[PDB]
Amino acid sequence: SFEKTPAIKIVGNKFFDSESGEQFFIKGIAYQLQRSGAFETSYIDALADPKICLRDIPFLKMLGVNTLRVYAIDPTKSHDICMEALSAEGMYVLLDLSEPDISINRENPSWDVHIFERYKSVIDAMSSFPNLLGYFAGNEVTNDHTNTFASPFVKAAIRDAKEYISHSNHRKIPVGYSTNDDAMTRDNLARYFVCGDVKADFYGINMYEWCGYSTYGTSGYRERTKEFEGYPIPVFFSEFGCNLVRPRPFTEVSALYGNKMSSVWSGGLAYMYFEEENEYGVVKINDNDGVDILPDFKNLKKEFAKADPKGITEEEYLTESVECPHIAVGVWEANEKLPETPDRSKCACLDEILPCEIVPFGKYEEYFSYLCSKVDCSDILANGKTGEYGEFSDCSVEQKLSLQLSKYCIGANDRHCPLNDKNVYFNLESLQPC
Ligand SMILES: OC[C@H]1O[C@@H](O[C@@H]2[C@@H](O)[C@H](O[C@@H]3[C@@H](O)[C@H](n4cc(COCc5ccccc5)nn4)O[C@H](CO)[C@H]3O)O[C@H](CO)[C@H]2O)[C@H](O)[C@@H](O)[C@@H]1O
Ligand SMILES: OC[C@H]1O[C@@H](O[C@@H]2[C@@H](O)[C@H](O[C@@H]3[C@@H](O)[C@H](O)O[C@H](CO)[C@H]3O)O[C@H](CO)[C@H]2O)[C@H](O)[C@@H](O)[C@@H]1O
Repeated sequence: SFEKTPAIKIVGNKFFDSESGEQFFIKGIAYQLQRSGAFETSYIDALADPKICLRDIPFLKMLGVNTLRVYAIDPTKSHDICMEALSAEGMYVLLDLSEPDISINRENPSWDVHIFERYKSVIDAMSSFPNLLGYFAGNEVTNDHTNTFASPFVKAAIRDAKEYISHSNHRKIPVGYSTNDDAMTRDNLARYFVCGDVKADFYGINMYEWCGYSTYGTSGYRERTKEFEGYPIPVFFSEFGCNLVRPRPFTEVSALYGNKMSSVWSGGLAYMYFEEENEYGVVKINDNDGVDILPDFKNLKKEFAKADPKGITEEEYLTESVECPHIAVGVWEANEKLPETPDRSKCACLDEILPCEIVPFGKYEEYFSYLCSKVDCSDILANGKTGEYGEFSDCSVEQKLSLQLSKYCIGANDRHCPLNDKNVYFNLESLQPC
């Protein structure tokens, strides 16, 4: 049963409970365990392990949260036990689609079949749960003025995740984005993710401006609130909780759910539940795997308990595309033109028909540098500044390298692929006459 968590929907720039019609405010906390050859995932999935999640939900109940942010799940595992247990306490989940080893690389951005398959796998694993609030299609991909050209790839991912969900039988769970708070890029990022024909469904900011006993005016919260007034999609703090002054008083919570900010922001999520040698936890898991409550816990609890955001209703709220930021060198370099939807069938054709292949199972930079001096690699390049995306730039890195290696076609016709490496092999399927 999911009776205590009706699905949340979006109308305009606010979240609403689909049954009651009351505005939904996120009162959240991040919930994600870390690890301190390859028979286990690098990330830990607490929502796939009942002994972990059922230990912590009682403490999450005491905190008074209605939402968790989860950064990584293992889509091959079941999550029904933990998601139902969360639902029984009225708790929702915001979930990143990416994971540390399968994300849009801000240093070399691509939007390809490998990353898209990850996103699809998470969507298909988690979309049956009414308490899945929303998906993040990226987290702080562009994070300063040197990598703004990564953002078109994130917008493509938003578009394609939304389209995949639309064409599925699933509930149309919204897909948004989580950004950082770099002064020189933040305004352009916010506009970019609602500009043109593709829009984020909601916008999370990882917000650490309020440290210690600050105020609405002095923290920067007032200027942020004025900046986001009239923003066309729901906006909230996807992280908060500056730890400069400890124990964290969390007095930002009073501002966030007060009358000035509650008309603009849809709440936020504290970072985070677990203490991981970083002074950001509200609990520490001891050597006996038990929960030890830390000094921050009582302050966050008291602040969430006192918070009482005066929202509006769905019916009372109900009673011209925005221009993308212009390009300026060294400032904003995200083209409005987005890469195409990654095509698994076209890229799977390369696995079938190419004479020379390379298995995945340092070498990429060396072999791309080598091969792209011998053949034209334009067809696998993707440029988010200029909006030029090669025909096969949506294929996996190994497919891309295999294409260039095959482009063999020297013309010896002797099944000897022109690259010395154990991962290189001649594909016998290429001989069989998409
Ligand atoms: O796309 C982009 C990239 O994404 C990286 O992967 C990120 C990965 O870096 C990110 O890590 C977050 C991480 O960003 C987040 N976090 C929060 C904090 C608190 O920050 C305090 C702080 C705040 C401001 C200033 C100083 C300090 N520190 N880390 O913590 C959670 C849980 O502990 C981590 O899962 O999680 C995302 C979702 O799983 C991944 O997509 C990739 O590794 C990579 O190649 C790819 O360029
Ligand atoms: O500079 C790049 C960096 O920006 C970070 O966001 C900053 C905030 O960290 C900063 O917060 C200040 C507090 O640290 C300080 O104690 O109080 C003052 C107000 O009295 C705060 O301004 O504020 C600036 C301007 O709003 C933000 O840009 C990002 O979190 C980080 O991702 C980025 O690398």
